[PDB]
Amino acid sequence: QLIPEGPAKPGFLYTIGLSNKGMPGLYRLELQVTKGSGKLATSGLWNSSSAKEQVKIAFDYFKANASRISGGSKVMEHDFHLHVVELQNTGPL
Amino acid sequence: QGGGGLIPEGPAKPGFLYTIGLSNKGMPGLYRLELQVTKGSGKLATSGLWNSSSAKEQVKIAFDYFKANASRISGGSKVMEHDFHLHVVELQNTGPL
Repeated sequence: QLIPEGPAKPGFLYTIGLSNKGMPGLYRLELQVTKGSGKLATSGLWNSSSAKEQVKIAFDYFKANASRISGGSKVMEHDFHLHVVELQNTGPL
Repeated sequence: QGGGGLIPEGPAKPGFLYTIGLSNKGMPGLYRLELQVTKGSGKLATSGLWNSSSAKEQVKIAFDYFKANASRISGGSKVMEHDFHLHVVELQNTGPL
């Protein structure tokens, strides 16, 4: 057992960014959503505090601006687990 | 009909609201905005504006913002498939808003 055709499972995306070494790298982010209390779980972040805090600010904005995007879905009623998988062994994002 | 009873107690029907504005004479006045929504092509129709050109420009600006921000508000309702008519009712007779 990089990006297959067709829509992947929802919550799964690919982002690109310069690594700690400045080289571009492609990472795939996977989100699992269950019924919960708005908890945020993180994994695969290369234990990097910067990415952890970036995701924290993002989820803060998501809670603050949920009604504009979701059209009524409550973020606080679901728990989210987000994981990072590097596709090109370039380095941490 | 009524007369006085400016804002009745209880829930109004959807599309009807009340605002307060500075008319052409500068004295604050109450107005009622009534929106009639039917199946259509997103066309906007106006009535009760005292033929004020600035008021019609305001209506056009508001409907343009509604079209640009339909997704951020309705979350799936299509404005392009429904026509709206806005009627302005002046309940204190201060002047056009």
